[PDB]
Amino acid sequence: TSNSRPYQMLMISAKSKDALDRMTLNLGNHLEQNPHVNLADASYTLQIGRKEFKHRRALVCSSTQEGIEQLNQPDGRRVQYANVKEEHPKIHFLFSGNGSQYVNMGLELYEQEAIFREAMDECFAILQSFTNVNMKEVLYPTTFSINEATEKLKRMEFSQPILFAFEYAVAKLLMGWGIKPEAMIGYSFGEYVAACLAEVFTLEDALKLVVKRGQLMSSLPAGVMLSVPLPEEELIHLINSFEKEYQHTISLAVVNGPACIVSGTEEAIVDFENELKKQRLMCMRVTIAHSHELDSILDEYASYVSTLTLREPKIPYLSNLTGTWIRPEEATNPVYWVKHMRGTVRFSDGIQELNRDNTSLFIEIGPGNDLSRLTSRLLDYENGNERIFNTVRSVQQDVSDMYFLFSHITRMWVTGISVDWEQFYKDEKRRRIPLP
Repeated sequence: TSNSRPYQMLMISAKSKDALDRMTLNLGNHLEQNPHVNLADASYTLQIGRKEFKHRRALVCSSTQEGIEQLNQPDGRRVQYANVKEEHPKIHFLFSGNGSQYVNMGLELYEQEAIFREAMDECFAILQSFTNVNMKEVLYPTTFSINEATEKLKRMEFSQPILFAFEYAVAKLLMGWGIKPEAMIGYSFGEYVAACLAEVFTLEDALKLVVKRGQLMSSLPAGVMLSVPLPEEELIHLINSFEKEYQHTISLAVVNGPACIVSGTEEAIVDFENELKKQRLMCMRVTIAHSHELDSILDEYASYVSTLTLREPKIPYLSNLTGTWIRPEEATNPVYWVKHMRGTVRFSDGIQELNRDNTSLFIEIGPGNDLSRLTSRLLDYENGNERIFNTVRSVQQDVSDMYFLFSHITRMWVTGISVDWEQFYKDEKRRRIPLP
């Protein structure tokens, strides 16, 4: 209980950069001079009940020696620094869509963080109760080999509710640390998690809904998705001509600003790729849908959604169908959910609405490097990175999950996002100690 987390964030703030840098160097020297100081107590002393000033520096370490090395170089790029100009920034959660999930994603958070673990275990209990499947064995295998869990995570009736649960739990972890969204937006499937957090549906009904969505989609052959670097109005013209010249349908699946994603069967997409080649246009497959291929399951989906309870949102969020704020009467209409399945995802429109306040800050919930890069570019071509913060590493990134999360929380905090340290320390026994 006096034990602490395996990573520690050190927070320092001051009324000028000069004072901040002197304090940073003083703290480094103090830790070098007393190398047995309790690092968790030092971290706690710098956070708990503390006034936060506008020049801020923060870093992550896992040992006193690592903290010393960083503090001795205050302007080193391992360390985060910013001068807060907006003290109460708008915080937006951005929910990742399907496609980047992997076995054991978030494992260190499941192991270490009570808030996260509790949210995940609630989801696993609800899923087991109505599906009779233990989905924890797939996400965090303790009897299956990773090989077998990976194969089972490829089935949509598993991957969709698992991603949903994971993103829900990440969001509850941040909210449980006092990081609350002023507004939200999902990329495609991510809208379902936004809606649950806005209390459009209960966690139980959301989990039933996404299991049903996954089950229905499992009956569909995989099609293909294709990125085309032209704006919406141009894709509309290309698709219209294509459908009249070939005997195939192409759906405009996603609008991402100056580029769009289209989708269809392999046959349709190969013909479309041929037409693009005739027009000497770039394209690239990006298959991971939102298309004509869903039409045969929509009636059944509509019927199911009609059985759930839908309520008006309590946190505002963007609609992927309309590209603007969801209306109360839209969220509560079962037909909205059916249309959302079939319809174009107006992602760039939603991001443009949020970016009307160009000091707003975005936290990506769930894994997805491509989505983070796209969003950054839509916020600001040179400097969008400074306003987006991630939560989960990509499958191939060999980095600790808690390290990755805390690296981004240190960035959030220096940029002006407050953390409820009382909740952060709710399961530890810490003491304030003397510091320079």
